[PDB]
Amino acid sequence: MSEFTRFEQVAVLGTGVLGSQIIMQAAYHGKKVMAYDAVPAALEGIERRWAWIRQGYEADLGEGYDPQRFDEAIARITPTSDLGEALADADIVIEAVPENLELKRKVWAQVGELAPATTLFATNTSSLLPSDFADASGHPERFLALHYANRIWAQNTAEVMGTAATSPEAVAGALQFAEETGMVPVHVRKEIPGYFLNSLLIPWLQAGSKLYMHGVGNPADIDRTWRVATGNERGPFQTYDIVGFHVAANVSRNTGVDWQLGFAELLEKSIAEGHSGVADGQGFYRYGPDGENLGPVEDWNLGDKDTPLG
Amino acid sequence: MSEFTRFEQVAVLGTGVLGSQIIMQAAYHGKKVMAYDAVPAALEGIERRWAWIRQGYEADLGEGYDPQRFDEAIARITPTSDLGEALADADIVIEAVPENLELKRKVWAQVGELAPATTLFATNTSSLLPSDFADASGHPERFLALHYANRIWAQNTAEVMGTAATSPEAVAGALQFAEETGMVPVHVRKEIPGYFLNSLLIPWLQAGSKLYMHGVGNPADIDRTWRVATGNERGPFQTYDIVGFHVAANVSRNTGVDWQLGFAELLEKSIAEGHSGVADGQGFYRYGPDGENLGPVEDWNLGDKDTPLG
Repeated sequence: MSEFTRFEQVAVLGTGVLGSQIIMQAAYHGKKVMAYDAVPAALEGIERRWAWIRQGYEADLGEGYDPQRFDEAIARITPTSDLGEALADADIVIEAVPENLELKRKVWAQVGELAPATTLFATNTSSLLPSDFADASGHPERFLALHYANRIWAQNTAEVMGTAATSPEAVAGALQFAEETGMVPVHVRKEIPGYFLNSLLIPWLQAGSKLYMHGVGNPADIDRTWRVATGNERGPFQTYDIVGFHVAANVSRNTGVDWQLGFAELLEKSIAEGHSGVADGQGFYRYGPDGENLGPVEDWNLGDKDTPLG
Repeated sequence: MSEFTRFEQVAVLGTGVLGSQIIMQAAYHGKKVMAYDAVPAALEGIERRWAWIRQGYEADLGEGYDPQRFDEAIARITPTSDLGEALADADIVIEAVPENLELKRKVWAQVGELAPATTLFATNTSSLLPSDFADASGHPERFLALHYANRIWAQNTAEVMGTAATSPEAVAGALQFAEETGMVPVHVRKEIPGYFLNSLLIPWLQAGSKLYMHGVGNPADIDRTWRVATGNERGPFQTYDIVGFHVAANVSRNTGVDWQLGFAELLEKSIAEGHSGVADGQGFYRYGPDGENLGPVEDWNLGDKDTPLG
């Protein structure tokens, strides 16, 4: 029989903010990586992203971060705009291209035609159902979702979710890959939109931002209540800061709900001021170079206004 | 003018699970407490609650637990079945009686007639809107809600939520009272059913148990994913263990949703075996005498079954 147990060569499709984190995560664990992107400009300035991840790593991993390891990881990364080359020796493909269905189908048709028959196919999608484009690959039995969070070095969940077609060997292989790349692997046993992480996070974040937008409390009040009453360390607005404002704005905008559109507008105004989250050192909270919380940003607070808008 | 700035005498209405916890919170912080109950058995067996509260204090407060202080706190509590005696010198009344609207209104009518004109009125309701029975006290301007969590010595949040009639001075007094009884006080600036805590908790726990009941993952997988990805220490099922299966099964039955009924029926089976959560040392997880988590309990795990019922 056939069973994906060897993961020495990795192909990652797309070199964006998540793509590059995924690439570095595999490279930093001693795996050769073809960093594929169709846009040459993105390839050319990829050193920018190794430096940013590098500063993320050091500030969060403490002693798990070895600058010699990071350089060897960089040296194991081969950027390329040739799909055939990216796939030629690939044991696993991790597609992380934009969340547009027609773009997924087109890239996956090419991957199924170019990649070896023994290659595990994985998508990182957060906004589409994997079974909605698994057929475009030509091999849905080897096709699953492998889902990450943000700043994956620190928040190293890997959620493996097959479709109805995905073989158990494929599920096991993807969970093995996650284990070999420093991740905490979990098996999402049915195909659902939000996996585990986003199924919990979306209702929680929504409720948090609803209380703020309706003038019921300040971000720090909501987070503190959550921390103290549940014994947790990070509440909704500390979590927004880690998710980052760009992704949070889009989600909030895609709801269609007025009050969530207001929330998105406030996040975008703060993106404009250079304050999009922990990656800028400021969002709802102020952060140092360590990533430590230096306290809440008071300009969010309601004061005596009814709501953040009025 | 009027401003509730002295809290020496406390009346707590109801000596149940939460009521007794509120009674001990105040007395442990140097306040005389009249512990009122119309049920003679609750009063005669009230030392049971002190001993159950004592164990929790010790297991969670660590160095903040002083057995001599606990004794002086017990000696400051006066169990009584005379409402008039309970209220006679009361600076604040905290009503902790069952969540029945008619019973609320009747109790608060008696309180409004018997209490001093300077007494602050607070309810701890979790399932009713305070303005639905505020008028029954006759004095809605000094009537607000003061909302606790479970095991309040460790989960020491206090949410102060006025109605539209609540005066600011009453809000300030409720917040000062919480400050003087060892809580983290927050102001819920608009009357809403879920305060901060329950507003965030209910959709979170709902999504948690919905994943498990539909066979998408095991309790430990869902909690682990939440912990690692969000940087937190307690997932939804660690939280169910703390909230306790009795409350959890009730809120699940209250929705009327079939799968939540099934979840409640599983919680109730586990109650029958002596595993209702942390108070028993076991629920979704096993615990020690100190409250340490010793691992998930395997019986909830899906194994090869499609859902926890099949």
